[PDB]
Amino acid sequence: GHMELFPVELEKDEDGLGISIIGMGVGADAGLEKLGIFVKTVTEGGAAQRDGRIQVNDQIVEVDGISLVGVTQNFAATVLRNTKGNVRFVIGRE
Repeated sequence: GHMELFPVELEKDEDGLGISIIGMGVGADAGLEKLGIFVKTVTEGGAAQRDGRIQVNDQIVEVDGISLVGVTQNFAATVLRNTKGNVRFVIGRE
């Protein structure tokens, strides 16, 4: 396939996302080996799993324009915490 870097402007609740990430440096094998921040969990539905474009098996490339390409789970969890209702998840996946 092709790695689609896609923007997802999610319209979440006033709480936020209620999602979780996982920091696991991806041994991409290709040589690039990008950020290993995958989505760990998502809220039971909210508007995220009820949105449909975003998944719990995806990988956070850039949220809110913060470009967390190569960060730890601390950084990433912070980003997905700092978010509000309207979030621009620029996730990229094949």
